[PDB]
Amino acid sequence: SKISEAVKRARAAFSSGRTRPLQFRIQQLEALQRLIQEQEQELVGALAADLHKNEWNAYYEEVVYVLEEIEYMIQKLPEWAADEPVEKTPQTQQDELYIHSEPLGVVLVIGTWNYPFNLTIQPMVGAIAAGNAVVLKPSELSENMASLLATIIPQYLDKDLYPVINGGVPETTELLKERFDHILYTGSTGVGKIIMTAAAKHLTPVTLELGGKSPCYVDKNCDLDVACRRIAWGKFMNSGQTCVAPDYILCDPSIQNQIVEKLKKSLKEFYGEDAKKSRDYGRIISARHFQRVMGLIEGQKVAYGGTGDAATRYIAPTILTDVDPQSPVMQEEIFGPVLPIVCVRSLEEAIQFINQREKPLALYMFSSNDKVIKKMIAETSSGGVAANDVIVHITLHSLPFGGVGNSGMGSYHGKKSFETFSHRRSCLVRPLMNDEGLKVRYPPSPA
Amino acid sequence: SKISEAVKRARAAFSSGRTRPLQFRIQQLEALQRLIQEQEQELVGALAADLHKNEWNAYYEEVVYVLEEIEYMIQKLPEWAADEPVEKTPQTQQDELYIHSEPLGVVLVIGTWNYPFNLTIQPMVGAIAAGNAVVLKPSELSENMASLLATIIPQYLDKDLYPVINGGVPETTELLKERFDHILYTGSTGVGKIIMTAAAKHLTPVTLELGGKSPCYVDKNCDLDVACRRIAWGKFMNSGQTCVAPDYILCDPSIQNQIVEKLKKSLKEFYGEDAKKSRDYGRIISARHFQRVMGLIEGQKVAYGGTGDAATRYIAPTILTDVDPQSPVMQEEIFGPVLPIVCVRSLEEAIQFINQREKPLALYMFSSNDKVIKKMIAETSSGGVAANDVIVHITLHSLPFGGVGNSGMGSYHGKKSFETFSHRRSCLVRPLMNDEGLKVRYPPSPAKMTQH
Ligand SMILES: *CCC(=O)c1ccccc1
Ligand SMILES: *CCC(=O)c1ccccc1
Ligand SMILES: [K+]
Ligand SMILES: [K+]
Ligand SMILES: [K+]
Ligand SMILES: [K+]
Repeated sequence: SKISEAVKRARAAFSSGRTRPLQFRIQQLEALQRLIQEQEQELVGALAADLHKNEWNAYYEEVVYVLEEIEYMIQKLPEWAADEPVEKTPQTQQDELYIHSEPLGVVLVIGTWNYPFNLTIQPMVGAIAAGNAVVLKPSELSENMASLLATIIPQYLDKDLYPVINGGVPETTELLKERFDHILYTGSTGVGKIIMTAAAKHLTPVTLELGGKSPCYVDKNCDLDVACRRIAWGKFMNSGQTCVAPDYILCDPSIQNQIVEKLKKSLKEFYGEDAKKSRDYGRIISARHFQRVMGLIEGQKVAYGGTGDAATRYIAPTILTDVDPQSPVMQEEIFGPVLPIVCVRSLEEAIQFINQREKPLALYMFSSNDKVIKKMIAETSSGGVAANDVIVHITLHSLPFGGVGNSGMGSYHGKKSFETFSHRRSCLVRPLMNDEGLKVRYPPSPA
Repeated sequence: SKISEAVKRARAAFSSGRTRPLQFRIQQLEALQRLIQEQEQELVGALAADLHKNEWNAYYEEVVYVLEEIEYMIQKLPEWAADEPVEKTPQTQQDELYIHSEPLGVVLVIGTWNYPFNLTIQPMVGAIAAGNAVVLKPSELSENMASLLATIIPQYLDKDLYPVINGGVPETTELLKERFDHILYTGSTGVGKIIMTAAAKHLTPVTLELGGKSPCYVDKNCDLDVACRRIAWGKFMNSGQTCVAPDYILCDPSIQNQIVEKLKKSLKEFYGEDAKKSRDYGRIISARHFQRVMGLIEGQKVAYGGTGDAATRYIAPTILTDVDPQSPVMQEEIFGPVLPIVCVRSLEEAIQFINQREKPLALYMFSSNDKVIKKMIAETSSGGVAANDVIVHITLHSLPFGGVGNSGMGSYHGKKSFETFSHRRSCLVRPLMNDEGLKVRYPPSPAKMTQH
């Protein structure tokens, strides 16, 4: 099949030794830098057509992070790839002890549709840096970006080492029968199970970046003008379609109306009276997701928004009040511009609420009390945490990005990408010289 | 069921918060140190009955490494558990950025039979240190150690947090239906697939310490006296039943006879003329495995040994020469005191030989040439590597132990155990004050574009 042949060529190219010299890997990363620069308009056009992004947010909410990653990895690659001496003991003073990093082989990156450039190429950057061949499967739901990458990736990168696999669910299923040395998947919790099950057939390690409802706790006595502007920004970017969007708010009932008012104020600053006319507001990816998100508004109290246009997949920025935690909008990851407010009567109740649910990819808290922040972190578990902001923690080179429990396993970004896509091999090198300190180990044992 | 209740109690005890303070973790670890001290004779007795171990090798080839791990983790725990500040950026200079470590919850450790104390308890030590409840499933093949641990673990450790699950494969299958937050499994490549598949149903991360044939390349130009003594020691300890035993030798045909000779020389110093009479030589674990290992001698050219005793499951230390790489003894992990010598014409043929097979848990090479060592490491892949010795690389606090490919995924020992059994959670904590610098990110975006 075309899939088998593509994987076979990538494997043969890897086994030839082509990717081992750092110079080769840097040449490929520099080719990706050129692709991003030369194809800027085409990348913007694809993201506009798929998700209703514009020239500015295509770059500053997505493409720029890929560039930052490439530049950082080129800079640090020689240091990261070096053999790493480790601590000795008195019995190992004459020995060499070190960690050797080496590629895994052929890595599969399965992209997702909501940041279809970042969530295909930023993982690929790390896997190239670690000296692997990298097969890419873009998501079919972001059709324009999938077609674009199929054209431009082989225009810039080694055609055998870094193939793009076209198609949808059937093609992904076929692809998952091939033997890889690592799979990174971004997407849903339920499909993550399917990936890990396919991986098990070949004992392939996985990085799974999955889902959940990222809670956003807002403390009673904090600056709500600042908090709500930050929350609105991260909730409503990409029309709510972000893995670490603050999915819902937990707050004391006494501040619910203040939160509604300040969210509305910020939404109007950001997108105007009619968000459908804002160049900065996105659209839902597909008809199925549009219907799904609209359905989550049914039965709810709408404090703002609550309308949509099916033809162009616009959903007005929507705020829901006094939400029942058992209702549909509180029983699945929203992935859309619908923000429910659930009342809780204390920090302790908020912590209980979070802990009774599955572990989220992100947990957020807004408070000017550092003790509240530390308590909530200490007593909960989530992939990552931001206090007094949203989103930003997954963009930093020094903070590995990943989930826990149903939000996933493993992590990447920066140095962690290099480690994730390498095997770190423990090495002991001894002199081949008779040693008297060793003789105690050999039989016969002493009485 | 008994299984469902044990897991339910462990989960509830974890949820009570009792494992979170370091004081409690250290107490439990100190309870294991007491167990090892107070139960010294009972442990030797179990290993003697299971594997024909004695008081010396029970300790220095197994139990001591658990003790060293406990002592090391107790001393380092506060540092390891501390929030870990990370590098800032100009944009985050006024924020706090750090990695927060926290337990995963309930960890399952599935033991194996060949080092049935170390390969049950050493993983447990790490999982305890990271603040988890830990359910243990010992291997039934080491029956005496399995029954001893079910008795003594609850005598020393918290009863609800650290239960022992009895039984064989049916019970392990039932146990694997329960929901854990991590599973560590030591055993076979085949069964690792089954474990990872069961784990997927709850998105449970796995550490799989699996198998393969660890090759041992011997350079023409090296000191064969020193080399072969080291090889013999690693190969024949525990009657060959070690995950990182040097499984087979690759050598130039011009040195095969010298290798046979020096191996024989060391075997006689170790165990005498008749290894059946040595208190230091083990026995095969089970009838099933005795029959399997003996089958691997069939149709082979025997240079030394080659006989066994079904009644005592003794297999004489056996060396095979000019072995066909396609023959049974070269097509499965031996896990027995049968050492095939496979001929190669060069280092380059050895590298290709190794690369055409599945990635082994350990790779060994004997050579006084630095360039030979560097090149073999550069051009192959294995869990870990030792040059000029065997076994010892998995006994050091600073060298994580684990496989790659069919030999496994993940690793543990020392700090790596703490990391493996924790979730490492990235945290950004910003001040909640107006920051002019953030306003760039808010819509509306600028209506004109500028250079990037
Ligand atoms: C899941 C990660 C994600 O959606 C993302 C990527 C890049 C920038 C922001 C968010
Ligand atoms: C697989 C690990 C193993 O058999 C071992 C443990 C401790 C010492 C030697 C070998
Ligand atoms: K309501
Ligand atoms: K001795
Ligand atoms: K630390
Ligand atoms: K602005």
